[PDB]
Amino acid sequence: IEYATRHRARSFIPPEPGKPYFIEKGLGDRAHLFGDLITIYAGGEQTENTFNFFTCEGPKGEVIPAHSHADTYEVFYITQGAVRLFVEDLEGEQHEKLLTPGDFGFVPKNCVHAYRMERHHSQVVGVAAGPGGTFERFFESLGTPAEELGLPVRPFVPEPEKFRTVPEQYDVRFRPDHQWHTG
Amino acid sequence: IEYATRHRARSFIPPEPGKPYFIEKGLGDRAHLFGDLITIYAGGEQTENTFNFFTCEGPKGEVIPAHSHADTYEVFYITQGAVRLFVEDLEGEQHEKLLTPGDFGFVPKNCVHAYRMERHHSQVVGVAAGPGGTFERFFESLGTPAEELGLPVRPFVPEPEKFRTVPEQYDVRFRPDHQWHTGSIEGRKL
Ligand code: NI
Ligand code: NI
Repeated sequence: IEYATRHRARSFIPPEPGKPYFIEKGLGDRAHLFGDLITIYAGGEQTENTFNFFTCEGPKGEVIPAHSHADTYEVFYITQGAVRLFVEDLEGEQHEKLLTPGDFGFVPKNCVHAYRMERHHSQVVGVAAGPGGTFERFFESLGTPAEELGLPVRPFVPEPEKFRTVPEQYDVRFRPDHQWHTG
Repeated sequence: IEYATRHRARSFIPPEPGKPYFIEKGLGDRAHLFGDLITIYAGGEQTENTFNFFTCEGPKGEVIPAHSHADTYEVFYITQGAVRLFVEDLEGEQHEKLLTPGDFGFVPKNCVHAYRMERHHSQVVGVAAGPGGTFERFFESLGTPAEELGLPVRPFVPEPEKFRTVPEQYDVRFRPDHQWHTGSIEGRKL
């Protein structure tokens, strides 16, 4: 039922590829990054580095700021609350949409994107992968792994040195000068 | 807003790779296979044939019979109702689990699997992919694409012809003569 893996002393994901498994609600590998809880149910180890499966949940007003991925495609499927997704296409045209549970957003590689959770404890199902493989361990590497359940009581704010080195390692480029005009 | 694609007259999936998009609840490309409605939000064309994203929903008691995928890994993430997932590992050990919303099941390649919807209008989020590519257009191939919304009124029955033509073009081998020994399903128990 419980396993030890390269990522956690205690996990419900098995260390060996090829093994079927089940995980109850909430019990994937957990990470905190600012106010968000990220929960990983499958990683690249489970899929020969083809895809992953994770949830992100957070408090009202939590922002994932503008960033892009050079070799990763990313799915946003809302399961709780309401999440406003901002996207810029390759040509520079911007759009925003308030996604409610069961709605879907797709962000192709090199498209700048950001989102804001607009309800308390909103939750997004994410899959993010591409030719480059998968990068779900980005969140615990920039932020921190967590054993506790539920939202971080205090936001985990990464040290500037982490921002300097970690994001490029996981195909994340933040775009701090980006401006949204989607109104 | 809408688009004409390789798969549908009217789709909310852009035909051109590299384009961001949004789709509201229910309005992905739809397919019927027996009693179930499959709704595709992203396919291989969107991800350089890396992964896909779809939902499967259906009536109480609906069963997807035993099958396996030789190169495809499959995710079950329950969003509505309750779904019992049966899996046989590579050793032959079988397990079953009732998955409720928020719960997760994973089926590695070459593992025989089946599931049963145990509430009306249960719903699964699925990803089905692997080193060989992505699996999603299987449902409308064995079954039929659909324009209406909601569960099929009557089960769409594939012609038996399709059941050993269509399977191979996709990565699915049916196991009609598979026996479950886990209980909670017909079969001889442990
Ligand atoms: Ni992103
Ligand atoms: Ni399957």
